[PDB]
Amino acid sequence: EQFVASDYTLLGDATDDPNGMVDMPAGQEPATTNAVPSGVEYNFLAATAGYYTVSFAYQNTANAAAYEQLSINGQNEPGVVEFDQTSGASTGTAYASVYLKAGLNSVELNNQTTDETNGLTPVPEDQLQASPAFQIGTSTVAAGASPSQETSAQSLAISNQTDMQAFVQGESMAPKQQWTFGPSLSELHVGSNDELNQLDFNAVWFRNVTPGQQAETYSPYFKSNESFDANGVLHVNYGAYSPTGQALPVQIQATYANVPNENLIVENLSLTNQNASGTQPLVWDVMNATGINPGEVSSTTWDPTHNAWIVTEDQGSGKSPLYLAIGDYQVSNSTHAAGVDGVNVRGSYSLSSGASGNPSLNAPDQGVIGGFENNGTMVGSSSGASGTNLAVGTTDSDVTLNPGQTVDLSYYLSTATSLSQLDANLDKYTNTVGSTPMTDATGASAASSWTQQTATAWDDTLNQAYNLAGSTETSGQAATAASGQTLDPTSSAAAQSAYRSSLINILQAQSPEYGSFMASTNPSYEYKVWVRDSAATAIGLDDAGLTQPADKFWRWMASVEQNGMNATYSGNASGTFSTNYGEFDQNLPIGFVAPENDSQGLFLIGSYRHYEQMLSEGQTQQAQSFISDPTVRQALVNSANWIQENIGSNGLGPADYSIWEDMYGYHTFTQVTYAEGLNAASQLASAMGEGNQAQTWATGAETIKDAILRPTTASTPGLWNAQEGHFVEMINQNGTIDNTIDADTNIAAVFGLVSPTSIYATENAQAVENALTQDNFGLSRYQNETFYQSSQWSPGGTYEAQGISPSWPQMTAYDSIVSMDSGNTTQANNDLSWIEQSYDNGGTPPGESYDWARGQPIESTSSEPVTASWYVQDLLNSTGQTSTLMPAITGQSR
Amino acid sequence: EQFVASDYTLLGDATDDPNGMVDMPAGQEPATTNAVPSGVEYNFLAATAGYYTVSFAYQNTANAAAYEQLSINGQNEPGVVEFDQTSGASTGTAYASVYLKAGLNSVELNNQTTDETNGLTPVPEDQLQASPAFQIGTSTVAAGASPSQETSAQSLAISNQTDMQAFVQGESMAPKQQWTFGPSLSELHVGSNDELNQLDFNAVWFRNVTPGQQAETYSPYFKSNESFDANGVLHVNYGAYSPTGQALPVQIQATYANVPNENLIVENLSLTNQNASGTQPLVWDVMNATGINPGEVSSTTWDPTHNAWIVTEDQGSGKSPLYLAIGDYQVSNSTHAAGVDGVNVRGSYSLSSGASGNPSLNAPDQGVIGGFENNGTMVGSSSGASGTNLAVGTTDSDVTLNPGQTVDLSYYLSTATSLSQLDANLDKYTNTVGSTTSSTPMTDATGASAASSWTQQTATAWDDTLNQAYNLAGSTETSGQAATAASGQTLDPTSSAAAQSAYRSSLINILQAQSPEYGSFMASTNPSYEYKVWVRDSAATAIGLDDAGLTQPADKFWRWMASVEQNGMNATYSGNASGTFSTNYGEFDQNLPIGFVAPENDSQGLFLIGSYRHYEQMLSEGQTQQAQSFISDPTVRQALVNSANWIQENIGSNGLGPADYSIWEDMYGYHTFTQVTYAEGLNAASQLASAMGEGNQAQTWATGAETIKDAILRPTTASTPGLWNAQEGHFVEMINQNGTIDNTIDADTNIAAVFGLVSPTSIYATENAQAVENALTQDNFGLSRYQNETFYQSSQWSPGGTYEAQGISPSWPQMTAYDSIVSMDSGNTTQANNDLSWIEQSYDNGGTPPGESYDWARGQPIESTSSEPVTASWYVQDLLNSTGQTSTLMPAITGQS
Ligand SMILES: C[C@H]1O[C@H](O[C@H]2[C@H](O)[C@@H](O)[C@@H](O[C@H]3[C@H](O)[C@@H](O)[C@@H](O)O[C@@H]3CO)O[C@@H]2CO)[C@H](O)[C@@H](O)[C@@H]1N[C@H]1C=C(CO)[C@@H](O)[C@H](O)[C@H]1O
Ligand SMILES: C[C@H]1O[C@H](O[C@H]2[C@H](O)[C@@H](O)[C@@H](O[C@H]3[C@H](O)[C@@H](O)[C@@H](O)O[C@@H]3CO)O[C@@H]2CO)[C@H](O)[C@@H](O)[C@@H]1N[C@H]1C=C(CO)[C@@H](O)[C@H](O)[C@H]1O
Repeated sequence: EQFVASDYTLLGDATDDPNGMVDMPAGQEPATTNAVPSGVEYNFLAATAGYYTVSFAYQNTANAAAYEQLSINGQNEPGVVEFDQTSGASTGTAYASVYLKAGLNSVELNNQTTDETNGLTPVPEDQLQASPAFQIGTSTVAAGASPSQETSAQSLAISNQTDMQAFVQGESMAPKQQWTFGPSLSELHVGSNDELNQLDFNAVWFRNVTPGQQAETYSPYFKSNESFDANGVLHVNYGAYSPTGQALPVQIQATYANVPNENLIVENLSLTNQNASGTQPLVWDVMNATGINPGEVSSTTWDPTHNAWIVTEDQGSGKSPLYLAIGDYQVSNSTHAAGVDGVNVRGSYSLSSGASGNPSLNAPDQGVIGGFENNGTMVGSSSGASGTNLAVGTTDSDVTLNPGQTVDLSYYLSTATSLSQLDANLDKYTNTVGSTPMTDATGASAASSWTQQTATAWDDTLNQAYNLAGSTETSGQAATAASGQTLDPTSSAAAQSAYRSSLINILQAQSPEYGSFMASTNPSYEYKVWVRDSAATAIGLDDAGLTQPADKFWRWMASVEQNGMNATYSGNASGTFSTNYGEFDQNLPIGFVAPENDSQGLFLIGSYRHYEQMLSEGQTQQAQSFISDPTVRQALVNSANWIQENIGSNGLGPADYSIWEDMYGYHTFTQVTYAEGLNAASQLASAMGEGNQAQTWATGAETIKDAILRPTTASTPGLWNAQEGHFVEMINQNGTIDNTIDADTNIAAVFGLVSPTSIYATENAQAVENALTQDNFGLSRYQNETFYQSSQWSPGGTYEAQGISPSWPQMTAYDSIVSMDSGNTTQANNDLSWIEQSYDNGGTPPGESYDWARGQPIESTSSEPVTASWYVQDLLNSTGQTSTLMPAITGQSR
Repeated sequence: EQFVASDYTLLGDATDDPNGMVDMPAGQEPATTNAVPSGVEYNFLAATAGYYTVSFAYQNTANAAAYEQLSINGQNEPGVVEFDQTSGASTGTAYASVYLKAGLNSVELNNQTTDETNGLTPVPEDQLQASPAFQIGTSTVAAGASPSQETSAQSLAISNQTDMQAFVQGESMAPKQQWTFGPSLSELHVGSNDELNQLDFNAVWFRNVTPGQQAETYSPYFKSNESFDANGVLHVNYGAYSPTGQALPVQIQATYANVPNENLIVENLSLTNQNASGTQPLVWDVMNATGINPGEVSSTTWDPTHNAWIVTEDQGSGKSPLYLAIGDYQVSNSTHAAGVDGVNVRGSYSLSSGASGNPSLNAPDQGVIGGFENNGTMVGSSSGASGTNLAVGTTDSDVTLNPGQTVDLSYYLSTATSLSQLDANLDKYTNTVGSTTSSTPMTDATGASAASSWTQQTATAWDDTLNQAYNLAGSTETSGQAATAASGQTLDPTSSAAAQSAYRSSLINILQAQSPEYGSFMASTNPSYEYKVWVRDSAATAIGLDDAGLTQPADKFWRWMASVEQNGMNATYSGNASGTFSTNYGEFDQNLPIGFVAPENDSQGLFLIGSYRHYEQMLSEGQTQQAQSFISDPTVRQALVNSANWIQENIGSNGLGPADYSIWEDMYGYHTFTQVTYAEGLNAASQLASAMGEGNQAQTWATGAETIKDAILRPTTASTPGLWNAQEGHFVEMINQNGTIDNTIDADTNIAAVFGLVSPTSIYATENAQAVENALTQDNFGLSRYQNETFYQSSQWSPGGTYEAQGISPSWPQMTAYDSIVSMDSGNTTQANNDLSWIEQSYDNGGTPPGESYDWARGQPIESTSSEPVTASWYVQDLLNSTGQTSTLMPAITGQS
């Protein structure tokens, strides 16, 4: 439904504008005598309760963001709606996802931004007070949740599925990041030497040289968002120039295309003059500049044929050098320079200083970048250069930007282990896909063709995945009901976007060499592999029918299992895993919290489900290949024997730190993975040539199950509080009960260790919903828990989440799964809508957490593949395309 | 269910105490690195969703209140739980009413007091940071809502039902009150000269003179609560001495008994040493001191027979003086002094200064009070004194207070128009009830018994009055009228203890706020609203009394309202023509119109509706002579007919009556609320037509009622707009002066369904009810008047000062009551009962009906207009409607008969 300006009730100093829009006044409503909110209100009739997206068309030509409080039914929504500076004469759209009641809902936008959680404002108070006067037009209310507008992922990886990962990062990746620089392509990891970051940065500078205007270089100090399209191409949308607070009158968009089964990254910059029709055309110079890893002694010569710098970069002791081409698809207006930066790009401007002034005006006229920042002329050699701190650049000059007419400028990166291979690459990548000196025409077409090939290649990969039942997806595998299930199609556009975004994001975060997943695409978690996260990630890919990349992961996990050579206790014996591994090595264990004994079970569960999934898709050769692989078979058997042998006299396996990694004891979560691990082992027994062990493992699975379900008040305590109707966190080392309600205890019902309709499942689910809910359907891990809030361990800095016990989409996912399975589809669908609005700008799966105080996903660990997986498991479970359930544990082998 | 200390999960620096209780740490959780909440948590299984009372046994031996954030299911409840200083070795109980979900609920108390609404903390930040270390014991979760613990009424009236009203007031009656002094009996209005406040104050000073301790006078600068018991006796419970922040080791309680059909006010002070058994007994001196109205030239002589100061107080030009006796029921150890205060009792200590020090230590050794404050010896004459600024006092000395042994000290007030009548009064009131006239000297024995007997007679007399009211169906009330269903209805009994307390408290509070001379109700018992009579409030109040079967005090009101109707002799427009009422009248005059917001045209209709319901109620109770007397009284009959003719004649071209300011008094236009009163007014007139000797007018008025009803229900999009938004499914606030629609959703539009102008099951009723619930709900079942409304918050008009309510659009129990009535009538009893529970926790400390508003940000009723009889009435209408003992519905408007 559409609400035009004339449908609004005006409040306070909100006035009608002669131009038909509404004038919103500057500033925050003070707590003074007769103070009233200024803004707009209207009423919307909701046919059914649930999530709707509320949008406002607006203009903001000031050099600061405006903030308004969204209020539904007189209740201030978490956080404030941000109205960012709009380019030239363009109209922006601000939007929020809100839970509406059935029937009439009041929708109000006002300057009452004065509420606090935990003594904090959702954005700094000084920015709420500096909120400038701006204009709003039409409001829209549409059915369905939308991703967070205000919070974007600020670090994402692009993979070629073979040997090359690049990271594209905004100017700030976490609140606590003191340095500012971006957006940029800042990391490059290639198979030949995967640990090494080949680059310092590859980034784009813009210079206005419009006749009659003050010439000025805009360096990479922009607010930005970034997200994948449906076809695996990464989009970066530029906002305000942070140092001046200006929306430049040109809209800047960049796409990065890492071409699968090639060695090419295409960068496409779209420049659109957003000034009114008939205004003086703008003229811009654009520099694409690359700093090589400063420590690596490197040399470069110009290649005039391919219009590229050819770099030889040393790789350290005893390793062959890497050869890189950094090219410019524009020829006629292109100049080139090699030498030094001439500036510290990460020491020129800090976001903390606000609109402190364009740092380009302070740059000395030295180096490739200093020169361009200073007067638009790169300083250095047009032939070549050599040393540490090597920099190269290409400038495209006198680019005419007419009102409303998009101009594309493209650049490229290729790597090879030999100059001869790089030259062959360059002949390929400076021409169209099918297809000597490159022209403006052949360059433009090459960039287009290879960008399109990226899209085609990712489409062919994602066509191995199931179509979402009821969606407009047709090119994938036929939507099929899983065992036990009935198809339950969804027409939800939000579900289709999130499903697609989730799959592409999981695959782009997978090591192309090794098959291990980055737990987070943000360096806050050091790109480390958590074996739990990756296992749970692969379970999701299998559910989605993506058995190939899943298979690559399961075989990797088998290969890195600890064989017990250096065993000192059960936690690192045969059949166990390191909590962490490196993302850029075949097998580099990294010391972290230990023991975590959930990985054994999840390995068995996921491998079992992977085997069965391949059989379900008729991939019988691939299934037989997997289960008969000596490494997989031995790894699975060792893990099974570990759980079986380490069952104690109380029927529980060893104490651990488990999923939250924060307390030692007999955790319900890990105990469930033990029981279901042995269940999985029993199921696989015959196929692993271990038929005689099937009954032992089935008995083991029942023994641990019976221990979990045993009352806490029994003579030998179990993990079930019968008095309160919920699982406990854990039994402590000394036999006392940690009675804390933990949303992760829904894992019992998720795997079907208890039936989802059992008293155990329904009572536990109700306890968790009752005690751990924030923002309607956000579930906390447990109460009085400060990770992302006060905790020093908070990866993005303290109070990134302001509300204690932040909401975790993974926990909301468990609730949705258990709710769906027990016939409560209302709760299941509300949960899915909630997870969809926990996603970041442009539909990127978020990190671990969501600040229920601010209505914002956490930036610092966006994006987290395991979160994407749990959404996919949740959604496909709700359409009956998967069942998260394992076979019932009975103590009988099949 | 009970949760002992050992059932708690301890958080942060909360520790087990060797003594079996839990040590809660000092201070507020800061916003610093690794900061964690300190406190306790446990889980409670609720069989059914709804309101429960959560209690904590505790001790606080510091000289500051402790505050904790109550958190249910990880959601901070509105405001903070206050843990006040505990006397000696006593154990206190802190409690909150909370909505629980079906199944498991987490109950947590912690120091995370850092949340803000509208940039404000629910108590001053410095007090949250100063929250001292204290100990908690057992927690209790009990089914049902309880009144607000933290907020008390701070001004209540006691009536003798004939000719005397006294006001008993705490040290502060509103946040904006800059002066501090109380508790006291501060106002006294007698029938002979009702406008005049006879007193400055009558108050009690306490002096510790315990051997071996530093002697010190505690003046009336105490935190206190006050509420009526079931029998119309007013209780004042003393808290901390504000100037030192100390809970004195003696628990002080005062009862005030204004004896009906007499001229006596008894003050009973209960002193209970709360120190441990076997500790040194304490010794106290107690002064009861009275300042006369300072402006009135007065004289006093001592009466040693009755042990009282006899005051002659001038009344102004052309009026005979009033005679007062201020007496001491203690004769042994009594001294007496007359003269001047010697101090400004309202300029000695301010609450704003915090624990600034005992102001008694700064008092000069001058005057009755200065002297007692200074060294325990009143300064003045033991014979008499004369002038302006007259003060008198009696001190009772060497009162021994043993651990746990309550000692009663009693004082008295009597007034008369002649010294001869005062002497007769004094013989009566210094002896036990039904004593033969004795003018012999009062002794310690006769005094103690007199105080007791006259206090008991107050209880008996109010019991006889309230026994004319219906027993609440399903309650333990038996001494009242038999619980009866209203015609066509079935009894729906309630075993709710909360309902019984609130019902009883509501009735006694309404009657204690009625003018004994005139029958008009004070809109508020708090001077913020100048004790003015709002004719709407009083009409709606009387409707509630009639529902409760209290037809006598209702009848006294309806006859008064008839008598003060404007006859139109000086009419300048429709708003003050024949059949209209002044928005305000004086509470201390027969007929003193007071200029306020005008016109308000809702009073005409409410007069007709309430008079109709009053007539029918008397018939229902077999009071046929009283019914016939009422409807045939020339004043009542003419007043009703004039109001009916006013509504009929003033129906405009759109079928709506004249524009007005209506119930909220804040906007001019064609308000749905007032239009409903027009339509139902004519309905009432039609019903009464034959009994008023106006049978020929019955059909005209019935047609009028239908005409206005049809206009209300006419769509806003019709060529001539009505008040029904068909697109959005709700009534609009009003049509504006210029014919535009004010589309604002207003909870008062539920009045249509309350009176049955639309059936409660109609699409109109259910859609409007849903719109109001959806848009105007705070704190689960609190309903705002309308959105973006700053009365009690930012508004300069806020009677208790700005931001008394921190949350914009405060919750109004009257609006929650309408929702409960409409919900019950449409079969949604869950919503109806949740609403009743919500109103019950909107009541003030000790079960006093609140004022108009409740701050949904702080979980506290507003102090500044506590208590408001109309709020009490709407709860009574709501409750009796839910038990089927009344129906708020009028006969269906059809246009027939
Ligand atoms: C990522 C992780 O962050 C937090 O973990 C911290 C631990 O709780 C601390 O106790 C501390 O562990 C250190 C030991 O104290 C020290 O003695 C030594 O053994 O080194 C340990 C590692 O530093 O420091 C940890 C932070 O580094 C937080 O408590 C925990 O919940 C977080 N875990 C989540 C993250 C991921 C990765 O995506 C998931 O795999 C988990 O399931 C999440 O729970
Ligand atoms: C008690 C009443 O207080 C508030 O009313 C204020 C009005 O909103 C203002 O308009 C202003 O009225 C003045 C006029 O502006 C002026 O032209 C002249 O007519 O004098 C008027 C007298 O001051 O000031 C008013 C306060 O003085 C508030 O808006 C309103 O809602 C309040 N009414 C409630 C109080 C009672 C008393 O129990 C009930 O009868 C009503 O139902 C409540 O609505």
